Amino acid sequence: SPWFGMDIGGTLVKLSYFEPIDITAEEEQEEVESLKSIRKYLTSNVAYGSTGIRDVHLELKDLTLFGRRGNLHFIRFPTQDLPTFIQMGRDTVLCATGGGAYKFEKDFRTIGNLHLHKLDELDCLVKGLLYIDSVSFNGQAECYYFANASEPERCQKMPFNLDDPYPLLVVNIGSGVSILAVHSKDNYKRVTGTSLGGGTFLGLCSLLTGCESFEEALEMASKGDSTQADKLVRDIYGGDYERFGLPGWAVASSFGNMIYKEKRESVSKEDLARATLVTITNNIGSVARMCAVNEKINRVVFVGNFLRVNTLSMKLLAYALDYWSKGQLKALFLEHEGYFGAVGALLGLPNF
Amino acid sequence: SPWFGMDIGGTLVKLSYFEPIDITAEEEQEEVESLKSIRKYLTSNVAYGSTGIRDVHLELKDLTLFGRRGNLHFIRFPTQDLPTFIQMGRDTVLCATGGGAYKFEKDFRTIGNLHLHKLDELDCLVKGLLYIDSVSFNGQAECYYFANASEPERCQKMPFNLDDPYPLLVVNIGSGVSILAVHSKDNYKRVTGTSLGGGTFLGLCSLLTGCESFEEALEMASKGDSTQADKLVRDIYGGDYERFGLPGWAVASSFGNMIYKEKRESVSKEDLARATLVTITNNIGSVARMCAVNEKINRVVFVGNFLRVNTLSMKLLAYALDYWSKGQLKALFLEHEGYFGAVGALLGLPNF
Ligand SMILES: Nc1ncnc2c1ncn2[C@@H]1O[C@H](COP(=O)(O)OP(=O)(O)NP(=O)(O)O)[C@@H](O)[C@H]1O
Ligand SMILES: Nc1ncnc2c1ncn2[C@@H]1O[C@H](COP(=O)(O)OP(=O)(O)NP(=O)(O)O)[C@@H](O)[C@H]1O
Ligand SMILES: O=C(Cc1ccc(C2CC2)cc1)N1CCN(c2ccc(Cl)nn2)CC1
Ligand SMILES: O=C(Cc1ccc(C2CC2)cc1)N1CCN(c2ccc(Cl)nn2)CC1
Ligand SMILES: [Mg+2]
Ligand SMILES: [Mg+2]
Repeated sequence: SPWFGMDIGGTLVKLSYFEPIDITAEEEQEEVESLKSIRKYLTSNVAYGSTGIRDVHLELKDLTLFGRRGNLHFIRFPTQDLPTFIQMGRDTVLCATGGGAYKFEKDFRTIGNLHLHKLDELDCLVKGLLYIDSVSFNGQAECYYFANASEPERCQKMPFNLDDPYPLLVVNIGSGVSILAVHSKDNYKRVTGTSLGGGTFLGLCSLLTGCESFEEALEMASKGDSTQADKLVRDIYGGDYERFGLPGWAVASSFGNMIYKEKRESVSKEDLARATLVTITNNIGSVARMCAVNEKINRVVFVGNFLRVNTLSMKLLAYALDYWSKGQLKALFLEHEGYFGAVGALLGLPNF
Repeated sequence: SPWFGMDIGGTLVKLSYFEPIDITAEEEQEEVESLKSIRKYLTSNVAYGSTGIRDVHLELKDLTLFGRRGNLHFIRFPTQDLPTFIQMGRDTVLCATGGGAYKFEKDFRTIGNLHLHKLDELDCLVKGLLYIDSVSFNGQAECYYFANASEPERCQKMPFNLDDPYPLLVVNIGSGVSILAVHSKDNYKRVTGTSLGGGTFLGLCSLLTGCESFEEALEMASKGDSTQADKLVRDIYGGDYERFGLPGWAVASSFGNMIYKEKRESVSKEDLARATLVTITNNIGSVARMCAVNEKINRVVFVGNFLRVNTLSMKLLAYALDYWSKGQLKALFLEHEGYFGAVGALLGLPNF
């Protein structure tokens, strides 16, 4: 049986697959052809069907897992296409997490003799995150931050050490947002969540601009000016609000300039995509900051796929967390950010 | 000189006017005709021009202020129309607060010999709130809550006593949101704010539905079903998320169902207005709850004009605060909610 871990989210399915590379001569003979076919299918293709993608750059090579050497692969596809995944599977012990492990439990059992083991979405996140950081990203740091995020001429990606990783505030930006406080390897809690997450960005963007993909939404946002839609402190005060240390450039009301018909008529779709991204990102950062202060944690790590190929939101989070916390909180990021649940599910395999 | 207090916000101008009713015989003779004309204009009309409105139901009658008996009147108009207000004024000591006291300072001084005194937007809010509650709403309570907000068959407006009003968390929902912690009559701080406020509701609603007024937006929202646009916990899990006590009906991703083209094509403008209102209101409630927990305050009062003629958002806030705090926080509301800054400005008059 192949070694998979699967995180079925509200939007994306994430799959971690361990490919053994220490296959001896006798082991190759005893391989059933269907097992050889899936290993060849998975390792010889980087696109699967029309919507599956292997993130080749994330591969962990020559990892020792469960006493065997192999490569750890990272694969994703839309949850909407899980039926075709299951159908392909019908013509193994599956550790699965995420809400879809429950929602589609009966669907997975249409695969004969398949054993589905459901694991909690946030236990898997914690164990997966701690594992990937512990084994490193092929010798490089898994964790990074943006040094000197206040000054754009100096702001640059730099590695960050998590060898004593506690305590830690984990902000999981998926369809929505879950916020976790991790005090030890076995002591963590979901502090709260917010429903203004990646699905809000993509859903509002699609309604406002007609964009057809996450990447197109980000491409529109990179070209826009959010201040065409947003009402700033200086639009209300004429400048800074000195008394409470609010700079004139801070957003006082997101989309607040859209109450005027003449401004709605001159705003571009790119401006609206950027205002949607800025609105969602700032709100996540603000909620993360309040939770950090309440939990007495100064290390805030952001994960989930809202931030994949999304440097605008990462830099916005880095700069805002540092600015609004007066330098007391650090925004941290991880290279394998969308995949920790799928990895943690895979790690549950010896328990079955 | 007439006794005004004025709060010039990003969206609305709020004006409090004290009409003396103990005008003696000699005092009437010494009245300059222009002063008589403005008192008659203000008291004989409830609509001023095309956009000014006197909120007659809020009037405080037979109030003793600055040693005189009179009626306190509450008037509002869009900040966009302040030029016509100033122009009417050109063809007095003005205590003014809000951002527009700074932004339009030079405009007010086009009125000959007028003395403009700027006062801080949040000092005025605190002093105005404490004053109105102290004098009562013509003998009725100024403060109210929704009793038994968990059960709709029982949920009803009930008076609430603020005679020892400290400590208090004040949530000012205007264009944006300011959150204040009030520890004493002279000890208060702005804890934080959020830019997802009333202007976001109105701006997004206008973009999404084409509505032309705040009231039309609320009317559309009353007819919609936000779950057509929002992705719920049960859409992701198939039911409750038991492990972390998340009910199936909770919103996991606001507008998160709008990532699917077929759902964007079947959603109604009413559904989108309701999803906008629900999204903004829940986020305000969530931010208010985190601040309350951090400040160790269990009384949360919501003010600002986002909640005027907006019972949907008030009940949503009442129910959500009680549910998510497991009954530890009470949502409180005030009858004069949009006007406390304007009242507090008026109260600054003896200092000049
Ligand atoms: N190719 C993509 N397709 C869709 N969304 C994408 C894509 N790439 C990035 N995203 C973003 O990533 C978000 C989903 O992130 P993800 O961490 O996979 O959440 P999820 O697990 O599917 N949902 P959840 O059930 O709340 O945990 C989307 O809302 C988008 O903002
Ligand atoms: N007639 C109205 N016109 C416009 N907005 C209205 C109206 N009635 C209610 N509102 C709502 O009330 C909000 C403005 O509330 P208000 O408390 O007056 O803020 P403000 O003081 O003008 N802005 P701010 O500078 O942030 O304090 C708007 O964003 C709407 O959501
Ligand atoms: O966590 C969430 C939302 C959510 C996010 C992600 C997921 C992922 C796991 C699938 C689920 C749910 N919420 C709890 C707190 N909320 C409020 C609302 C009002 C008040 Cl006053 N307070 N809190 C908002 C809802
Ligand atoms: O108060 C505000 C917004 C605001 C609201 C109302 C007004 C009224 C007075 C005119 C002004 C400003 N903000 C401070 C905290 N913000 C963040 C952002 C990111 C992070 Cl990480 N943290 N905090 C958001 C902005
Ligand atoms: Mg997820
Ligand atoms: Mg205001």
